[PDB]
Amino acid sequence: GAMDTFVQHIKRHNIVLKRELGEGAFGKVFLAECYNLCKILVAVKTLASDNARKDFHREAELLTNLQHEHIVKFYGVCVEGDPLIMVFEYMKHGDLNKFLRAHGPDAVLMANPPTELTQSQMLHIAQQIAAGMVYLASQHFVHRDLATRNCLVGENLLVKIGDFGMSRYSTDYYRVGGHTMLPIRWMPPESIMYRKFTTESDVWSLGVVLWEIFTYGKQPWYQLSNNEVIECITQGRVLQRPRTCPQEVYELMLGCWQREPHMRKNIKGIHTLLQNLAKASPVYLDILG
Ligand SMILES: NC(=O)/N=c1\s[nH]c(S[C@@H]2CCCCc3ccccc32)c1C(N)=O
Repeated sequence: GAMDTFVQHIKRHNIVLKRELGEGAFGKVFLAECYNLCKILVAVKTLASDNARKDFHREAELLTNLQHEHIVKFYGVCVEGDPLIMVFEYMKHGDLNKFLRAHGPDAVLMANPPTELTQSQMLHIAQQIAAGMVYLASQHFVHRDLATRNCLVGENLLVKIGDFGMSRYSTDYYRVGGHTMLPIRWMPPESIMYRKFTTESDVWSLGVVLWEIFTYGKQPWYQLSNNEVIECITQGRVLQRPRTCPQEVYELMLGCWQREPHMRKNIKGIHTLLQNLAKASPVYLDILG
């Protein structure tokens, strides 16, 4: 919408912080009640400097414009006091990495047990992330940090992409050149070596996300140290085919993992394939935690 261009400002008295949400990796995030927005449950992210407030509104102006069925909904801001507030939709089931691990074979055994994530459910998660990435490419927006830890799960296995690497570093990040914290395990050779981030580097990251989904949230290249990870990526080595991954899906991953960016599969093509596989293997089983 044209109207989304403009940042929605919310009154402080219409926000009631209820409890903490996440650990968290995104700083202090709260579960809150939001009145006269249409009351609803929301997620609140907090931020206290002339330049930092300038970047806050810049970030708010970017987030307001990115609106899609598979992008975490940005509701607006509250700049009435300290700290500054960012309001997002509440995603009941939290981060996708935690969700994948909670529905893994180990979680089923070491458990009222949870249900093991099925191949049909994996494909359903995959097509939704691919849909959100198709939208970002259409808006000429480069995420730069696509990973399951940056995706959120809602009701009816609804999955949405978020964060976009804005602000925020765990073991999933490496200090590239001793200067910038970057997610090396999810990055192609050109992003590690030259810090070139494009729609094509996001395609590589989507391939790694597909590997994360099919391995129940395992860390990519888990057997390796950070230096070994960079060596494998730059040399042209690939992640192994997951046990539960069909050959068709692994070949899609290989298409994302082409060494040169111009050789990688197009985002529209990746989404169309995942959409067709998910439609042919639909979700119908009960999902327990
Ligand atoms: N259940 C549960 O843990 N939900 C949580 S945890 N963190 C959040 S917002 C977080 C940071 C703000 C940008 C949006 C965003 C986008 C992707 C990942 C995290 C975040 C929620 C929520 N939106 O529901």
